[PDB]
Amino acid sequence: MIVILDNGGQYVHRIHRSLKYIGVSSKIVPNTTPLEEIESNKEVKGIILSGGPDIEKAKNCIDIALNAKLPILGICLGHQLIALAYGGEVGRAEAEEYALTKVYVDKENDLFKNVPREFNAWASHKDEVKKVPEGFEILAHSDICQVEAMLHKTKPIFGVQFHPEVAHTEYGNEILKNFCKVCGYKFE
Repeated sequence: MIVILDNGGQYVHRIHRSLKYIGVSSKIVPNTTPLEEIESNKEVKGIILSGGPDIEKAKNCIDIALNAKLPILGICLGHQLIALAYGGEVGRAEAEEYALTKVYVDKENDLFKNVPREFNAWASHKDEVKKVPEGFEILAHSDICQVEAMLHKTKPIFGVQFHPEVAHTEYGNEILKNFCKVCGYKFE
């Protein structure tokens, strides 16, 4: 099962529905749910930090990102919070607007397996990762965003700037399935 921290964004239920659609159970929990409380249930195979408006009211995500012994996928805000947690930088970039963005996949990684090196993702660029944390690498970029995706090189932690959980993201379910694979799910 995948635990979804609700950071307040409006696509949180889409994450549940997208996971379920590929046959993965998930549970939406307040973003103030302690790490120890999430990890107390061995059914929890991984954590998704959802999108949301305010990085200050998602502070608890920083502890989870740093100290969880489970795989983590941060989505938009979640991606930014992982960056902060590991000493990266984030800031305002473009202007708030959801647009189909052409995303280029820069290297072979588990997150983008069976995803074309070029695909259209549903994204806002209100904010972005400005400096990638020490020990992380860039997985993907667009013409307006240098860090559309990243991973921790030595921990199973992933960030995506865009929303794979909306139907408008090409291969968005494949990207969720790939995360679930790292969490020990198989899709044969």
